[PDB]
Amino acid sequence: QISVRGLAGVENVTELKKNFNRHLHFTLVKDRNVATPRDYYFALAHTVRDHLVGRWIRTQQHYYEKDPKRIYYLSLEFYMGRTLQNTMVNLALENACDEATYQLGLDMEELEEIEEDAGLGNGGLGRLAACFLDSMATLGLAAYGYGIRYEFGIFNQKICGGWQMEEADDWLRYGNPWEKARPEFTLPVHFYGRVEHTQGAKWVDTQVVLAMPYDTPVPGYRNNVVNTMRLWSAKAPNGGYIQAVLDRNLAENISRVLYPNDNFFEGKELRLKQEYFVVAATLQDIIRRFKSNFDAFPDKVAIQLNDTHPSLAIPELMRVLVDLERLDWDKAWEVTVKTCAYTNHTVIPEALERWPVHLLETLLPRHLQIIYEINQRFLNRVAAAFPGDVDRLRRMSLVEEGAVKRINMAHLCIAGSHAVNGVARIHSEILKKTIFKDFYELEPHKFQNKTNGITPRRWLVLCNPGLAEIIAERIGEEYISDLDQLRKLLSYVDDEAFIRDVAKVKQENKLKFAAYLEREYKVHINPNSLFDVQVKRIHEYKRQLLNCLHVITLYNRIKKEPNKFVVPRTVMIGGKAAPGYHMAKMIIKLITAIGDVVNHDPVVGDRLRVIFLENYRVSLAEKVIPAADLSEQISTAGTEASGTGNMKFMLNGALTIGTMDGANVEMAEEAGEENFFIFGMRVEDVDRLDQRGYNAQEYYDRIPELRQIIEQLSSGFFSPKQPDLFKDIVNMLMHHDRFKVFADYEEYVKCQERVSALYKNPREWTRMVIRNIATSGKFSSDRTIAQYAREIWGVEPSRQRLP
Amino acid sequence: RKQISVRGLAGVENVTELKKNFNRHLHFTLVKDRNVATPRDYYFALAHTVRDHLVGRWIRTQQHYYEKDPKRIYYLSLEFYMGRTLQNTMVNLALENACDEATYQLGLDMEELEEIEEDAGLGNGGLGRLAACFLDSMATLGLAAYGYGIRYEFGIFNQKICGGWQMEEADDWLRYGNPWEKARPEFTLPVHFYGRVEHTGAKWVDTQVVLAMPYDTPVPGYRNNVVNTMRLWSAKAPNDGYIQAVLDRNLAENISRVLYPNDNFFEGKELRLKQEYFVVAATLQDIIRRFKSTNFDAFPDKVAIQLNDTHPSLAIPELMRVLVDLERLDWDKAWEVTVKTCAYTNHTVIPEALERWPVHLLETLLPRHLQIIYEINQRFLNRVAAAFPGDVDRLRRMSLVEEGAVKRINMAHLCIAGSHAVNGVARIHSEILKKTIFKDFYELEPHKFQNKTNGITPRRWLVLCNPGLAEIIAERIGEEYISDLDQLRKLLSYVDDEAFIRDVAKVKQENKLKFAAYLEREYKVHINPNSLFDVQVKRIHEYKRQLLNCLHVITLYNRIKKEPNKFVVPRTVMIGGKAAPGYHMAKMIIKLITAIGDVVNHDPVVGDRLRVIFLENYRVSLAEKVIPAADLSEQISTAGTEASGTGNMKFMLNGALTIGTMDGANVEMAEEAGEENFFIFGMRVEDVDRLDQRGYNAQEYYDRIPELRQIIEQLSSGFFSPKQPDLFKDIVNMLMHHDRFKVFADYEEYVKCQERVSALYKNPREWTRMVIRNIATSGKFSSDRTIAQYAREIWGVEPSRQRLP
Ligand SMILES: NC(=O)CN1C(=O)[C@@H](NC(=O)C2=CC3=C[C@H](Cl)SC3=N2)Cc2ccccc21
Ligand SMILES: NC(=O)CN1C(=O)[C@@H](NC(=O)C2=CC3=C[C@H](Cl)SC3=N2)Cc2ccccc21
Ligand SMILES: *Cc1c(COP(=O)(O)O)cnc(C)c1O
Ligand SMILES: *Cc1c(COP(=O)(O)O)cnc(C)c1O
Repeated sequence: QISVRGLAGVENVTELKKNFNRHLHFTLVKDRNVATPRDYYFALAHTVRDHLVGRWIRTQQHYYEKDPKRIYYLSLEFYMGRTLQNTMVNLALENACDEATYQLGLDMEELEEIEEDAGLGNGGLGRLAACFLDSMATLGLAAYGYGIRYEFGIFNQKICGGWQMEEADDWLRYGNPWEKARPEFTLPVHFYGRVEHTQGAKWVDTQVVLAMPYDTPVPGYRNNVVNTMRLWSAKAPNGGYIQAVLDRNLAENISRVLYPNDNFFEGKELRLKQEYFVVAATLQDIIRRFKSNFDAFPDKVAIQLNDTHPSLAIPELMRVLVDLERLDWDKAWEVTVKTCAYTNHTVIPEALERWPVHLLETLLPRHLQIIYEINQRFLNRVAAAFPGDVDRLRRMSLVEEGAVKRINMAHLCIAGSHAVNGVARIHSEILKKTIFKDFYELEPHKFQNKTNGITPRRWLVLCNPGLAEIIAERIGEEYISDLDQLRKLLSYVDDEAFIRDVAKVKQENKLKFAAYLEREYKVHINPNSLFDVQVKRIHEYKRQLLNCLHVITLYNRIKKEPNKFVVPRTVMIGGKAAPGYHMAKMIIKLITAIGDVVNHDPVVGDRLRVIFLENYRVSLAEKVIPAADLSEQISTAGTEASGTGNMKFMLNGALTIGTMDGANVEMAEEAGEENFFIFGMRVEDVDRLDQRGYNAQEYYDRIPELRQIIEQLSSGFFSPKQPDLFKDIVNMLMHHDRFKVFADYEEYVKCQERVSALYKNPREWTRMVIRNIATSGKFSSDRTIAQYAREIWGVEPSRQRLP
Repeated sequence: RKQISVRGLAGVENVTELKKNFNRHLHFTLVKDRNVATPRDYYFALAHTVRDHLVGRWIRTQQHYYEKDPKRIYYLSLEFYMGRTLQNTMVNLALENACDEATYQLGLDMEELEEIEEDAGLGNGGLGRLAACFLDSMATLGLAAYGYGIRYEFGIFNQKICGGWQMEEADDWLRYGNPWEKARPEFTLPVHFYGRVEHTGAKWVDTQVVLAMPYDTPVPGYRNNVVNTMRLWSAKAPNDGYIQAVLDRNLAENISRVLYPNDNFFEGKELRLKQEYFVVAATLQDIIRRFKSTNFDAFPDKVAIQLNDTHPSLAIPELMRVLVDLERLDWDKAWEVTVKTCAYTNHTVIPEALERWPVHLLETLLPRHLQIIYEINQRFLNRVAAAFPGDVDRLRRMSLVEEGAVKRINMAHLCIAGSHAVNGVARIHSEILKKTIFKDFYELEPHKFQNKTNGITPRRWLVLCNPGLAEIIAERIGEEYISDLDQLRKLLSYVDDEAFIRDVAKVKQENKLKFAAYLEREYKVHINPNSLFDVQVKRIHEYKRQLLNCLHVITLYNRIKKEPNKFVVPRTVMIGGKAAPGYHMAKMIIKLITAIGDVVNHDPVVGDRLRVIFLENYRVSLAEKVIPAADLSEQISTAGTEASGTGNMKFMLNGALTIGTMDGANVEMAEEAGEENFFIFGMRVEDVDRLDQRGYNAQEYYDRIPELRQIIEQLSSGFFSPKQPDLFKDIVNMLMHHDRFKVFADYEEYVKCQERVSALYKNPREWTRMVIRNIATSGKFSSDRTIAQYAREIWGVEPSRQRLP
C-alpha cells in the first residue's frame, strides 16, 4: 500500500466492501457460489463508478453557470485503453479498493486484467486525444471529446506461424459500465440528397442516419472534476418487410468499425460517411448548447480538429450558419474561422486526405458547393496578396486537378482555421518551410507549434507505481499534476539510495513483464538482459527494418566470434500492421523468422533473444514500457511528426536510441545530448541525399556486414522452406527505399555498441537514466494543453479542486 | 383512488425504502436529478427499484432447483409474447400499492410511468401469448421450468394506420436498454451451420459457426417467492477485405434480428430455418450441460422438452445427433431417450400453416440432421409396416418424407414419431386430430394422443388489466381465486345479488370511460361510452372472418338508413389486429374496415348510434386496455378453423358476453357457462364438411338474401370507395367464388344472433346477470389448470403452490 495510491481508511474500506457486495447481488444477480471472475470485475467497476456520479453531475452543472468558453476536441479516434485503474487513481481510491478486495479474498490486479481495452484508435493521434481528455479535466477546462463509438475498435492481432492475423475487436461484448447512453439527445444526420436554391439553399431528399450519443466520464487528477467524452453510435431511423428490417444494418454500419489506416489515405466512401457523421451530430450538439446571436459563438466555442479527419466541420458549420440560421456568408465565415483550429500530425503525402469531387458531389452536395465557394474566396485572397502568381494559386487551391479531381482537406483546414499547429518544434518548422510554405507566407500568424505530450497519470502513476513512489519519497506528490517538478531529481544523481532504488524498480518491472509473457504465451525471456524495445505501428518510415538489420548484425557477429562476451539482450518488437499494407506484414514475418533462427541457435542461447510482442495496444504499453531499458525511436529524419511512445519510455526509465526527428529533438535538448543516444542522418543530410539521388547499392558494395545480411535475406537463410519469401523486402531496400535504411545502418550499429558499453556499467547507466526521467517534465500533456488553451483556445487552465 | 385491497399493503416502512431506492437509482444508475430527469428516466428508476426485489428470490429459487434436483421442464418456443413486465412483477410480489404510494409521495403518477414501457412483442398472436401465460403459470405452480427462445432485436412490427391502410414499422423494443433482462455471457454456446458429414462413427465438420448468447428474464410466480427463467438466445458472430469481413458479421447476427410476422402461414425461408435450429441447438446443449451437473437412461426423468408447434421440431434430430455422434450411445437407446424426453403441441389444422422444408435446403444447411431424419423415417415406417402389413398407402401418408416436384420433410410427422405425447389445444381440436388430420398416427399409437385445453393467466388477464373487477370479486369470495380460479364458481350464488349486479355494471362502465379516455388522449378519436362496446381483436385472417363482422356492420348502417327514426341500441364496433405484411387479402380487409368507418362515422343521420373504428397496433398492452372495456366478444371463426383461441377466454374472464361459432374452445366456454348464457350461431363442424362434400356455392346465398345483395353491390359499385370504385373488387370476387371460409353461409344466422345481442343489451339487469353467469364459470380457462394437466399427464411432475421461504 504505497503512499501515492492513497489511504485505506477503515470506514471507507467497509463501505466499499458493502457496495461491492451490493452490486454483485443486485446488479450482477450473483452470489459467491456462482460468481465468475468477470462478475467480480464488474462488481468493482460499478462500485468505483458510483463515486464518479456526483462529481460528474456537479461538474457539468458548474460549467452551465460559470458559462466558460467550451472546448470541443473533435477526433475520429480516442485510444482510451482501460478505465478502472485510471478512475481509482484520479479519485484517490486505489489503496482503499485494493484493501476492500483483499479482505473479500480477491486480487484487484487480477480483476483489472479482465477489462477490455477501449481501443478506439490506431496509435499516436488517437492516444494523444486520450491523454488530452485526461489533461483537460485535470486543468479544469470545460472540455468535451467528440468521436465515434465504434462497435469494433482496432483489430486484435494474433500471430499465427509468424504472421499477423486480424480478429474483430469485440470490445462491447459483455457490456461497458463506463459509458452512459444518452438516447434523448439522439440527432439526425443527413446523406445524399440534392440542393435547391431560392432566400437560400435547402438540402432536400436526404437519407437519414440517427446519431445516438454515449457519454463516458473523464476524471481529473484529484480535483473532483469529471468532463465528458461523447461518442456517437449510428442508428437506423424508424425482399419486402424482412429485408427492410435487415437493411437497417447498412446505415448502422457507419459506426461499425475503426479504419485501421494509420498514416495512410484509402478513399473509402464509408470512411467519408464516418467523418461527416461525427461532424454533423457534434456540431448540432455544440449549437444546441450555445443557444443554451452568433457574434459571440467563437467566444463560447473552440473546435479543435485532430488532423483533417473531422475537416468537414468547416463547411458543416458554414452550412448550418448560412442555410439554417440564415447568417450572411462573410459573417458566417468570420465565425467559422475564429471557432476552428487544425492539428496536423504527419508530412507523409500518402497520409493526406484528398476526397474525389464526384464522391463528395453524391454524398454531400451542399458541402461540395460551400467548399467551392470557400475556395473561390480564399484564392481571391491569395491573388490579392501575390498578384499574377498563377502556380501559387494552383498549389494552394482546395481543388486538385487531374484524371480524378479531388478536394485537399488539409488546404480546406488551413483556410477555415485561425490556428494551424504541428505537434513538435521541428515538424511545425517543416510545415512553415516546406509542406505549407505558401499558406505560411499568406498568413504567417496562423502557424503554431504545440509539442505533443502524455499524461503522467496513466503513463507513470498507473503503469509504474513503484517508480512513482520512489520519486514521491524524495519530492512529494505535487509533480503528478505539475511534472516540471521532476527536475528536482537532478539533485539526486549522486544519491546512493536513489540510484539503487531507480535500478531496483526497473528490475522489478522487468521481472513483472517476464512473468506476463511466461503466463499468457508460455514465452520465457531472461530478466537479466538489456530489454531493447521497439513498440509502435509497423511502417517503413518507423524502420522496424533498420532494427532487424541490427539484430542480424548482432547474431552474425556472435557467429563470427562465438567466445566473445556480448551484453545479453532481449530485443522485443511490437505493433500492428494495417490490413492492406503488404510490406508491413512482411516486416512482421521477418521479425518472427529472425526470431525463429536466433532463438534456436545453441551458440547464442540467452545472449540474444528476438521476440515479437503480440497485440501491441494501450494496456500492453502499460506493461512493457516500465520494463524497457532501451527505447527504439529510429524513424528517418523528417518522417515522424512527433512520436509519443518516445515520451513514455523517457518517463519510465529507459534510455533512448534515436534520430533527431519529431520530439526526440526536444527530449535530447531537455536531458542533454550527453544523456541521449543520438545517431544518423539529420533532416539536412536526408535532403542532400535526395538532391543527389539515394543509391542503396553503394552501401551494399562497401559495407561487408550489410552485404552478408542482404544475401542471407535473399538466399533463404531466414526462410528455408520458402527461400524467396523476403525478395520484396530485399528489392525494396536495394532499389526502392523511401526511408534510406542503409544510409543509417553504420551509425546505428556503432551507436548500439555504445549503448551496450554503457550497460556494462550499471551505475552510470542508472545515473544517465535519472538525468532522463528528471528532464521529462516538458512532455506532460498538461503543458501541451495549457499551451493550446492559452495560445489557441483563449482559456485559462486551473488545477483548483471543485467543492 | 385507487389503493384497493387486492393490490396489497402500502406499508410505511416499505414505502419509505422504495422511495429511497427510487432516488438512489435515479442518481447512481441513471445519472440524473429532478431538474432534468425525463418521465422515462422515472419509469427506469421505478423499474430498477422493483427489479431489485426479484433478485433474492431468483437466486434462491434457482439454487433450490440445483439442490432438490427436480425434473426440469424446458418449454421450447420460437415465440414468447410477454407484453410489459413492470406491473406483472409488482402484482406478483405484492408491491403495486406500496409503489403507487411511494411514487405518489414523489409527485408521480405510476400508471403514467407504466405506459412508457415497450411491449416485449416476441410473438405473433395466440401461440406466443400462450407460451407467456404458461411461463407465468409454471412459476405460480412451482415447477422447475425454463422457457427457451430467441431474443429478436425486432419483435412483432408496430402497426401504423395511414390513409386507412396498414404500414409496418420496426419494433425497436430494445432502444433504451432492457432492464428486465440479464445477459449471461459465460453461457454463450456455438451453433453450427452448413458443413458436411464425415465418417470415422459419423462427424459433422467444416461448419460455419454462430455464437448463441443467453439473456435471462425473471418469471415471478404469484406470491410464492418463486422466480423462474425465460432464457432467450441472441446471435453473435464468432471472433475468427478486412472491413467487409467485419461488416459481414451482420449476416450471422441477422438470425436473431427479426420475428417472422407469419401468423399460421409457412413461408419456407432459409432464415426462418436458421432461427429454428439456432434456438434448438443452443437450448439442447444447455439442457445437457445442466443434466451432467453421464448415464442418459435417467435423462427423461430429469428433462422434459415441450415443442410449441413444429417450429422447434429439429429438437428431435438434434438430440439424436448429440446422443449418437457426441455421446456415442447406440441408436435404439438414443431414440428411446429422445421420445421419452419430447412432446409436441399442435396449434392448427390449416394445411398452409404446416412446415414442410425442402430436402435440398436441409441437405445444405443441416446435412447431418437430414440423414438422421431419413434414418428416423426408415425405422418409423418399418414399425408402421409391421403393424399394418400390406397398407402401402398408409406408408405414403405417414412418411416423414413428402414426394413431389419439390421433396420435403413434414415436420409434424417428425414431431409425432419422436414424441411420447402429442396434444391438441382444445377438446374439439384434439378430436379432429385423432379422427382425421393425424388419423393414421392415432391408429398406430393411440396412447400418444391427448388434449390440453388452452388457458390464460388470471394475473395479467384479470388482476393486472382489470383490478376493479378483481376487487369486487375479492370482496365477496376473498383472494384465493387468483391462483385457484375455479373458485369463481362461488359468484354464481350472487346472480340475484343486487349490489353485485350493480358493482359489475359499475366496473364495466368505469373500464369503458377509461378506454374512451385512452382513444381521446392518444389518438383524437371520439367514442360514446354509453354504447355497447362490440370488439373483435385478433390477427387479421380470412378464417377469423373480420369480413363477416364487416357485412354485419354494413347491415346495421343500411338498417338505420331505411328507418332513420327507428331506435337502435347504440354501438361502437371495434376491430383490431395485425395483417401479415404480404397477405394481400388481410391488408385489403383492414382497408375495408377503415373505409366502412369513413362512411358510417361521417353520416349525420347515424352519428353516435353507430361508430366503426379500427384499433391501431393491437398487441398485448392494448389487449389489457380494451378487453376489460368490451361488452361483446366477437369470436366468429368458421367451424373447425380455430384450434382453441385464447382472446375468447380473456373476454369471458373480464365481463364480455360472447358471440361466436361452435369452434375451438368456444365449445367448452358455452358448456362451462351453459349455452343459454352464450350467443351461439352458425354452422357446426358437421355443417362445414357436409357443405364441402356437396360443394359450397356462395352465389346460392346471394340470390336469396336481399340485404346481403345490397351490401355486395355497395362494395363492387364503390359506395365504400367512391374515389377508387373497384378498390374492393378482389374481396367481392373471393366472397362470390373463392371463399374457403363460407362467409355468406353464416351471415343470416349471425345478423339474427346479433339482434338477440342488442335485445338483451336493452335489458341491463339481465345483460349483467348473464355476464355474472360467464365470469363465474371462466375458471376452467386458467392456464393454471392447463399447466397442471401438462405436468401430470405429460411431464410427470406434481405442481405445488406452496410458498418458497
Ligand atoms: N442511460 C439510459 O438511458 C438508461 N439506463 C442507464 O443509464 C444504465 N446506466 C448506465 O449505463 C450508466 C450509469 C453510469 C454512471 C457512470 Cl459514472 S457511467 C454510467 N453508465 C442503466 C440502464 C439499464 C437498463 C436500461 C436503461 C439504463
Ligand atoms: N451483462 C453482464 O454480465 C454484466 N452486467 C449486467 O448483467 C447488468 N445487469 C443487468 O443487466 C441485470 C440485473 C438484473 C436483475 C434482474 Cl431481476 S433482471 C437484471 N438485469 C449491469 C451491467 C452494466 C454494465 C456492464 C455489464 C453489466
Ligand atoms: C503511445 C502509443 C503509440 C504511439 O507510439 P509512437 O512510438 O509515437 O508511434 C501507439 N500505440 C500505442 C498503443 C501507444 O500507447
Ligand atoms: C390473446 C391474444 C391473442 C390471441 O387472440 P385470439 O382471438 O385467440 O386469436 C392475439 N394477440 C394478442 C395481443 C392477445 O393478447
